Amino acid sequence: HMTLPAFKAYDIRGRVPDELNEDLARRIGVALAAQLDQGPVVLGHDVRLASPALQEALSAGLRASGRDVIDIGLCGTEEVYFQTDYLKAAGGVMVTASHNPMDYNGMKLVREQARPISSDTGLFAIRDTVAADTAAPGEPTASEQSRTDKTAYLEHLLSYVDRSTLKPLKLVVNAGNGGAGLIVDLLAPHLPFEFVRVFHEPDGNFPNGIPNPLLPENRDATAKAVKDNGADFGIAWDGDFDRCFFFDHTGRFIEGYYLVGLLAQAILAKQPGGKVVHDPRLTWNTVEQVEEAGGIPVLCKSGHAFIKEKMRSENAVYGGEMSAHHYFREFAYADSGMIPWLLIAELVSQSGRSLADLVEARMQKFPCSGEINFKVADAKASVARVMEHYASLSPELDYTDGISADFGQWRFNLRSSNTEPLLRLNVETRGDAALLETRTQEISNLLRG
Ligand SMILES: O=P(O)(O)C[C@H]1O[C@H](CO)[C@@H](O)[C@H](O)[C@@H]1F
Ligand SMILES: [Mg+2]
Repeated sequence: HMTLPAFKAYDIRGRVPDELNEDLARRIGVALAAQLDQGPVVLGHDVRLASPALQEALSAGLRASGRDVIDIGLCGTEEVYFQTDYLKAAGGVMVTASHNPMDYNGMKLVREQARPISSDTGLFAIRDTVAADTAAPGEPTASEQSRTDKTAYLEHLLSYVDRSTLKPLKLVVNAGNGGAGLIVDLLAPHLPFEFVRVFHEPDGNFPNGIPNPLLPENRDATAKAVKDNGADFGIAWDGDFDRCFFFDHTGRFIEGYYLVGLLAQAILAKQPGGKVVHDPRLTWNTVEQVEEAGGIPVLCKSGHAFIKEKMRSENAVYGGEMSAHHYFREFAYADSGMIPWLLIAELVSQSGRSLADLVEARMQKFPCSGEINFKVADAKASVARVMEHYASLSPELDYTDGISADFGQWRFNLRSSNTEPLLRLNVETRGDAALLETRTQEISNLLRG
């Protein structure tokens, strides 16, 4: 190691204790106080066993540096965003391991208005300060307040729907033993739905596996609950529930791409003429649904930091990525795993259409490969092999995010990830499932060549 490995492009992410530990966390608290504007700092943590001790150590460093700390307790990542913005805090840290293994933990850090702190926007500056900090730990000169009250947060979630138009839908909810079920249970007295709770209790030992609804084994536990109970649809979250995943009444998991266009229609029904931000991986369906609903689609590099700053600069009401991230202007421009399914339940209620029928024609019109990852020996040479092969067809190329190639009736995007050393492929066609398969396989053989 020449730099601390735990400092990634968007967050802190490491194995405990050799990459992340209480001493590093206290130092991160100290260094964070130097980076922020004036004001207190919001702290919350996910269900992982070692997360509270990491939070305390962060608090001690912050308070040794004269920063008041607001402990919002066990929460979702979105509650740190919301409370940071709502309480007008100088910043906030969520202690969350996402879905890294049991010996891993991490942190996501924000400044004022829950604006992200990323490698090029202060995270590496913090890393460097932490790397050179051999000062003795100081003693606390500021106080910690514990603010468990979620009333403003819950009231804010409910303001996105017209509760008198909601029908008593039967919804499977799968927290994966993460944190989402505690918010579900607080929302439920204000909602008419019948909840079928699966893997509902928070448990950092994760008896049913680490929360990841994308893994087919975890996917199926929600699907089975929906089919067996005749639920209208199902929702599963990751551990810190800033990501949500939808299953229609047939148990079929809905590919995240189609939720962007769906949520944009939902939002644009109340906010006419608004702008919608989306990523370049999959586009054609979103552009059409947004335009069809009176909205303005705004193409943006994928990544939550790019999406957010593009949303701010354009006053976009909603931003959506195909990878289960949905951002809402009214929500500090931050992502939420809760707003999306409230908006979907409202849409099903008002329209009388199943979730399946709301997306069926879209999925037939713009079939997509899903995101396919490639670990190759030479990413640059592999990309070149793909572009060389297709050059004679003269595709329209865009480099907003890696390479986007539009051939008319099909297109692809091919990116390197900013969180993993991989190539990520996405293909879509204009209503052609055969073309989608032959092109996807063609590109795959090229990448694996
Ligand atoms: O590995 P990628 O594709 O570089 C980054 C991933 O994590 C980011 C932040 O959470 C997301 O905004 C993004 O859409 C994706 F899922
Ligand atoms: Mg998450």
